[PDB]
Parts: sequence; C-alpha cells; structure tokens
Amino acid sequence: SAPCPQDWIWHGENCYLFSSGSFNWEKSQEKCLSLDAKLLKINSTADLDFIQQAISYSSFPFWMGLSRRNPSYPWLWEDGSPLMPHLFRVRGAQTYPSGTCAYIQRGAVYAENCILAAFSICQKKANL
Amino acid sequence: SAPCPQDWIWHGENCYLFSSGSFNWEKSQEKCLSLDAKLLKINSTADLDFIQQAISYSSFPFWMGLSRRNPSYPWLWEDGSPLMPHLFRVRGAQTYPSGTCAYIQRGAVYAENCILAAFSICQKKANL
Repeated sequence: SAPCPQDWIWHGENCYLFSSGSFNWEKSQEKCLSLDAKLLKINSTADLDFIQQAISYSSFPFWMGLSRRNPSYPWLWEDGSPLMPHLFRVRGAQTYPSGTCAYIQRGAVYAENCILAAFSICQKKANL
Repeated sequence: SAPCPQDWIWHGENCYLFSSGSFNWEKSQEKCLSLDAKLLKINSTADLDFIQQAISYSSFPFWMGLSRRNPSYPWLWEDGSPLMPHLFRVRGAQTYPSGTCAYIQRGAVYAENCILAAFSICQKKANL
C-alpha cells in the first residue's frame, strides 16, 4: 500500500531509482524492466525540475529512455513518443552499432553511443 | 498513510532527505527540525551501508548529527547517545567557537568546524 518501494524516491505519480551500477543502455534498460520499471522518461517541466534537482549532488552521467535508431531519425522515448517541444536540447549529437542514446549529466542532456556504460535512472508508477 | 513524504527516501523504519542547500551545522539542524526531522544518526551497520550507497553518486560533504562540544569530549549524536563502537572512525580530528561536528564525504566520516557550511542529511521516522 506504500506508493513506492524502499530505496526509491516518490515524486507525483511515479517512483524513481538510481541504478546500482554503470552499464550500456540496453543492459540498463533490462535492469529497469526487471524491477517492473522503465528508463526515465522526462515528460514535463515538472519532471525535468524534479530530475535536475535530484541529480544536483552528482557529476555522474545517467542514461534516460531517449534514443534514436540512427542519426537520420528523431529522438523518441522508449514508448515511441517524441521529445516534448522546448523541454530540453540534446547536446553533442553520428552512426554507432546500436544507435545513439541520451544521458543527463549535471542537469544537461547529451547524445552518446548506446554501447558505452553509464549509471541510469529507472521509473515506475506509484501505487496511489 | 505513505511511509515517507514525496522526495524523501524510505529505508527501514526511517525516511531520509538530502538538504536543498549548504549551511552551517546549527542551521542545518534547524532546517531538519522544521521538517519534523533531525540530522542523520547512523545507529547500525545497516544504516551505514544504506547511507554510503545513497551518497555514492556524490563527492559532496554532508553534515550528520554527530558532534563534540570541545576537543576534550567524546562524539555524541544529538540525542546524547555515543558513536557505536567500531562502526566508523572520525577522520581529521581542535577548538572552534561552536565545537566540532562530523560530515560524511565519499562514505568516510570527517571532523570539521561546525561553523563551516555543508549539505546535510535529515531523517525522521516512517509511518508504518
């Protein structure tokens, strides 16, 4: 009956977890899925503000659920929805084996080869 | 009926919050008290493990509720209880205007002049 499990952070309709380790994007995604969760989807200004404040203590890169299959396609979340207009810019964006993915670091969002390893943030719906 | 409020982390019987800013120890304590909380008290190996993992993404110093009135006295938590034998060592420990206080940084615990500013961690009991 708790909104979120222990060790997660409850914010609004969702629960958030920082990953215990640093892995490539696909593996990061698999680990979120194992927890009945998904990689972070930043869907509003409120979400962006919450995430930026939460990572404000860290200089680490964190994978989110935003990617593009090849440099010719737009940025989409894992659910297929596009990046919300004017929410944030993806900095630093090329062709890699498994596409390009986005991470957030110091509040700013960057494009990177999905094969490289980073920490990640997972989210799932809160029990409300 | 939620164990902890939004933006806090629930762990065991308690809820934890990282401070929104960096202040001297007394002010940090006052801010925890305003939230119906207290500065962090690390009372067990389980607590230490939880806190070390939680701050593992950060190189910031965080004040906890451990202090000594002058360099001649032992380290006590705010509730008056002593530091648990063999839990951790207080590194780097002198006379300052308002005593000496302890902060945790990169998992290790350090002595510092209580007048200097740091982030802090607050805790309160979870509604279970």
